[PDB]
Amino acid sequence: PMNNDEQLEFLINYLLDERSESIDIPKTFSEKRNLLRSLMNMRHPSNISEEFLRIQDEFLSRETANKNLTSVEDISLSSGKIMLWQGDITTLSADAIVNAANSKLLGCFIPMHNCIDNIIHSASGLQLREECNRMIMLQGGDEDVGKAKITNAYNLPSKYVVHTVGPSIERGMRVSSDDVKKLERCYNSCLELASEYKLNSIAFCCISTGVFNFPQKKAAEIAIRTVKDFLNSNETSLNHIIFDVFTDKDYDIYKKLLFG
Ligand SMILES: [Zn+2]
Repeated sequence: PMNNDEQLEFLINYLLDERSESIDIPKTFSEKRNLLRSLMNMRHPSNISEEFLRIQDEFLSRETANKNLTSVEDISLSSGKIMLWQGDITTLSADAIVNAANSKLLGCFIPMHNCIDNIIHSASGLQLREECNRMIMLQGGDEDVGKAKITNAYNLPSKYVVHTVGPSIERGMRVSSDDVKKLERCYNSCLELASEYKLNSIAFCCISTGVFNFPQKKAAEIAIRTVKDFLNSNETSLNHIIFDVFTDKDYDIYKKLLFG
């Protein structure tokens, strides 16, 4: 019964066999780990060995348990039902985390790319892309901006992942009212679906910032307002909405707006 390094070798070797190739297995653990992520990032969704899945799960679950995990009650920075936390969303045991997805909803196919979509899929497992693929098959095509779908979170410490597609801003364009309205719809759709599943806590990433080029201050102002308007006007199971920010800049913006 394999150790941690044998599990990692096994997973890498299986994915390389599937491609009919062979690179030289890197030296350092962290090199091989990055090879695994790349291989996972690129795998188009399809039937896969259950032996692989079992080993993937032991491997990724153990990785999850060796991170420093955060529970919702550990977050000290809060205003009523709203919380603000700077940290890695794959280490937060909210009922649901929000994935800022794209319209194909299969995650990120670019190896090592450090968008949240990539990071979430990398830590969750290949099953997340598969579950997403099925919801695409069933609806008969691509996901529109401003909606929300819920999946299992697999080897993350959260129970569910909620996938939403935000608007993108053309380079050098000002944000328009259409753009704002779409981003409000992302937040609301997430909040409504979480309410319908009776979740207690949900964590948002900064939807549409980064790759989709939405300006960070305006995005925050919209995220905060939409969440607040939703809480002020619905009876909801939700008691904790967490704004999970990764950058120092996002932290400073949300902090000033919520507490400053
Ligand atoms: Zn990406």
